Amino acid sequence: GHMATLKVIGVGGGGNNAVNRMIDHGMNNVEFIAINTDGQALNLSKAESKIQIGEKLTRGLGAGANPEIGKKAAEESREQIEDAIQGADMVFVTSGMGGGTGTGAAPVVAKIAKEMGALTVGVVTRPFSFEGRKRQTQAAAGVEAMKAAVDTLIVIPNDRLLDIVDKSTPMMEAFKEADNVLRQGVQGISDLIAVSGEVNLDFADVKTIMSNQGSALMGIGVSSGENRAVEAAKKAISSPLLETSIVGAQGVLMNITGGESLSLFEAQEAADIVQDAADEDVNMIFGTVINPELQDEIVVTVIATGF
Ligand SMILES: Nc1nc2c(ncn2[C@@H]2O[C@H](COP(=O)(O)OP(=O)(O)O)[C@@H](O)[C@H]2O)c(=O)[nH]1
Ligand SMILES: NC(=O)c1c(F)ccc(OCc2cccc(Cl)c2)c1F
Ligand SMILES: [K+]
Repeated sequence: GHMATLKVIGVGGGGNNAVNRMIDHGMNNVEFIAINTDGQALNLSKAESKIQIGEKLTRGLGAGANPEIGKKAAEESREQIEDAIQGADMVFVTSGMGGGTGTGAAPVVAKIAKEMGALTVGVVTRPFSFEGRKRQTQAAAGVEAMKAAVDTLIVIPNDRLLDIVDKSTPMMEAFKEADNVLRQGVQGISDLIAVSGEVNLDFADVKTIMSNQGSALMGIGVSSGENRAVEAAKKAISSPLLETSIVGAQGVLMNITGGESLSLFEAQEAADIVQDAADEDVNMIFGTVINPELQDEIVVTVIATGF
């Protein structure tokens, strides 16, 4: 009876916004931690655990867009960060790259989590092009530092949100689409840990696919009716919001959930959709859950890594 301990850690403004909106949803058995220099924003966090970093350095303000201040702030507070991560088996570090606190502190937070043996996944945004080339260059250095500090990294270029809005779509509605990348990845692992599958996968399979593996994709597809299996598999690997596509994937963890009508043939169809993109020598871990509460709906979930 192994019950993996998951923690989601927001770092900086954007990261903690995403955590707050996640908490507004129904997320149980995940621990949320909020880390910021900005005391004003931190006080409005909904997370159980709040860590104000760098208070001596910033006097309670943010980092003023200076990543070196974010980095020093996280180092000043290393012990408080260690204490908050204690017990974690898996840590999601979420942050908006390009500012001061996220860019600088998020790699330190991820390094501490990995030092403590936790499976460490980064979920970060790149700035909009309209924020300017300098912010983009600063964010790019953050991404590289995250790569060197995490097991696996998911990068969401904010420019991709401009591909899914019309001219009137509210900004907050667009942000919720980016939030969903994190929410569905965390919820997917939670489901995998809690549910016993007819072909059962568990946290050790997640570790094999995600430990020290670079870029990652975490997707989910839901469909019904004819060709449901193919359509759900296509949805799970085709997010318009990710920087890393599934082409060339060297590891894949894949699960299909459906009712008692789930057929062997459609399991093959869904797996073939994913294989046709991945490397021919991909390490594929395939699972299946039969949820008789379901009727015609089928859910395909995919973790892809190794490029
Ligand atoms: N998608 C999304 N991006 C955000 C959000 N908040 C900030 N960003 C992006 O994150 C970058 C860093 O901003 P922020 O996190 O506030 O800076 P920091 O607190 O100094 O780390 C910005 O340049 C934006 O590109 C948010 O709520 N959603
Ligand atoms: N076969 C299982 O034990 C199982 C289960 F009983 C529930 C969920 C599972 O996978 C969820 C998942 C997979 C890939 C990506 C993501 Cl995000 C989520 C499973 F593999
Ligand atoms: K399971």
